[PDB]
Amino acid sequence: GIFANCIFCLKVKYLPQQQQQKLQTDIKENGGKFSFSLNPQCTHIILDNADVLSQYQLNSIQKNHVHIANPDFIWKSIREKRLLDVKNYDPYK
Repeated sequence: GIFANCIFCLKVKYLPQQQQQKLQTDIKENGGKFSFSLNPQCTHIILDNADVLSQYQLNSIQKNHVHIANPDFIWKSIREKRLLDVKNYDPYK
């Protein structure tokens, strides 16, 4: 699937539960994995609008080359059946 070899840290606790679950199944059904914790194996971190990252988390992200993206990155990649340009979905741009 389009998310093969992607490991997403999910920080989307302010989304409705149905959307959180749909994010998870969209990721799993398309070859990806997710965790709720940020670690060096994460390739991506998905961040809803209301969630924030500490300086520690930002330092880890930079160190491990983690891509910061909003939920639209997942939604739109699924909709277009193609992994999109994650750089177009960076809230911390």
